[PDB]
Amino acid sequence: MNREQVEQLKQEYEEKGYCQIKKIFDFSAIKTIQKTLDQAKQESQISKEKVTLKLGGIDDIDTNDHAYDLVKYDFVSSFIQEKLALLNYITGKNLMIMHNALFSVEPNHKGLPWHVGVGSFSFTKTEDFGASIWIPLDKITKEHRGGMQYVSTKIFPGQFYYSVFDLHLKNNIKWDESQGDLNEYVANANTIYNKITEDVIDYTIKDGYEEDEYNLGDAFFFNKYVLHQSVPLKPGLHKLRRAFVIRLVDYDTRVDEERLGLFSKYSQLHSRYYKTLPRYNKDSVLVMVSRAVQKGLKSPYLRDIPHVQQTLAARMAA
Amino acid sequence: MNREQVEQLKQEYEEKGYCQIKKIFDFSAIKTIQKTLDQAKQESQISKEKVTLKLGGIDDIDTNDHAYDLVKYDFVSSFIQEKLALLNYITGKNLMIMHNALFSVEPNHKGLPWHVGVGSFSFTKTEDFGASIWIPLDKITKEHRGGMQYVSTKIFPGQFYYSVFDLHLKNNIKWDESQGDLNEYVANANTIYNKITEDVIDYTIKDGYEEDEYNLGDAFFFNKYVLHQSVPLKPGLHKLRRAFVIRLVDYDTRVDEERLGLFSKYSQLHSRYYKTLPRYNKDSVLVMVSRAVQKGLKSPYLRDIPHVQQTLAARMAA
Ligand SMILES: O=C(O)CCC(=O)C(=O)O
Ligand SMILES: O=C(O)CCC(=O)C(=O)O
Ligand SMILES: [Cl-]
Ligand SMILES: [Cl-]
Ligand SMILES: [Fe+3]
Ligand SMILES: [Fe+3]
Repeated sequence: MNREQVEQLKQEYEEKGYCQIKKIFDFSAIKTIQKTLDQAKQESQISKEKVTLKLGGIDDIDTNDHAYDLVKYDFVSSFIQEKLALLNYITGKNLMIMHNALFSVEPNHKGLPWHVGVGSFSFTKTEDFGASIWIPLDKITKEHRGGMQYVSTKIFPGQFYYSVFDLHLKNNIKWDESQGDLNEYVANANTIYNKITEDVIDYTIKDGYEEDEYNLGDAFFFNKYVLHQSVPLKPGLHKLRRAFVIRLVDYDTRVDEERLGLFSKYSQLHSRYYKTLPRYNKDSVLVMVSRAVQKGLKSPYLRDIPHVQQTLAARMAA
Repeated sequence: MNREQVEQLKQEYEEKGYCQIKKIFDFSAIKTIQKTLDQAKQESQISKEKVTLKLGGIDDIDTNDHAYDLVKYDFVSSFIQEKLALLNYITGKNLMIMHNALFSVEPNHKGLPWHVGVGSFSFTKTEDFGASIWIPLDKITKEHRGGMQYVSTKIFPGQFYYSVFDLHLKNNIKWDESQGDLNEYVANANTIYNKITEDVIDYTIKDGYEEDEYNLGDAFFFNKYVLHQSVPLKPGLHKLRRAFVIRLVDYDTRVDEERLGLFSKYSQLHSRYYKTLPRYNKDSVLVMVSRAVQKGLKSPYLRDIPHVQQTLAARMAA
């Protein structure tokens, strides 16, 4: 790239925990992502419960598509691997491609509320590294928005939010028939997590968030402590706005068996009460890790999971 | 000591972040502490503002004595140094004696509310080590209580509370004449810190806290992530109940210039508005560190502060 720009990127990420990277993908790569995800999406039937659970059972998710791991690591490296070098440099970390998600919003919807990636990076240790590349597949303009807002970690160091979220999950799991409807129990529980409403976030952050326009080819890179949300899409430009998101960890990132257990139990409890049948795309990263854990782990590191170890070269820089 | 007991102590601290240590001081040491603190206390005139600020300006402190560093490090090592070995072993850390406090409560007062030592260990980095020895100078019984309650870090990992508190301090410091009375501004600000009320703590913790009886000679040892509070003293046993508290850090504990600055600014702002004159006992640890910082620091470590480095032997195990 420019070199001068690359240094500004590194600089900005070091200050904020994020950076918008303009023109990182070529239009041809975008079109390939669009078509491929469009095909993958037509094939499977997906529900709102796994994104709801991921953000703690709060049920304020207003998104159209919430699909995890529709495509595999190989399709992803095929356009991401050549970029890992720039990201490794920006973060001073060695990145491995892991899991992905597709989100979309229709006009006049809130999409996802303010969050940090405690749901996305649930099966990994809080203090270990995690970051995301958010690739919008429909243009984000000043006039129609529909993109994201995001807050410098200088303003909102999101690492503390993980404990708060774990305390809340722990409460979820203490639910009882006596309690009444599970979802209402979770949403009204007097947990610290529930106290942190949008007004509170607003008062905390003020105007310190940033919202940027994106042309196809641009992406947003951010670590898992960055507080962020979807912005509503105004009608008249896109019927729907999609974004494809790649989750990356560090070579040394470790599994967190304890949170993984909390999520499973909560998921289990929710499916049992609501009589639902959670579907996971074959080769979903979460499923793969749960099995390795259920068998018992030899190593703490994600890299030493058998499927990962075998496919490691494709997951990392050349 | 017993050896079998010492292993239970180590075990318990590893689980909970705390342990009650029975009969660690002899009655003679206690009487010496009583007399010495009684003398030191008669001499100086102390206000409620520095404990109020330390817990974020909330003004729910209901204690009689809130005095910091009434005595010096040498008087403290004279009864503490011989115990550092047991504490170093329990925590697997090398402890340095640093600063101290005297708290007392009259019958039917709430003393201090639930807190973690973000006020006590304000000038040190969050992730660096801090712990306290709480030495009650008046007997704590099942019938009159007046002691403390405390929560396992397994139940409430208090490290997250430090960020929450720092976000709140940052808000304190954005106060304006336009805002109105500073204390009311701080107490009503819609900060995450203010959302975490007693009801919320109660809902989070449940009955998971522990309250123990203490005879003179017993003490409570706890790290700075442990959530704890004063319990009311029922009348008819003591006119007043005192406790002397020693704060310890690790040999490798570092100064946090940023929080130190926040506290100073907030303190400054509060004194300016209320026309108050903060007094600090000569050789207060906070004052000593502020000067070293204001001069500019050569090293990040507390040990490398000049006064500390000179007096290091007395601060550490033999
Ligand atoms: O695409 C969106 O609106 C939200 C995406 C998101 O939260 C993420 O990629 O982590
Ligand atoms: O003595 C009391 O009631 C409270 C003491 C306290 O909070 C401490 O020693 O950290
Ligand atoms: Cl996320
Ligand atoms: Cl404390
Ligand atoms: Fe997200
Ligand atoms: Fe305390």
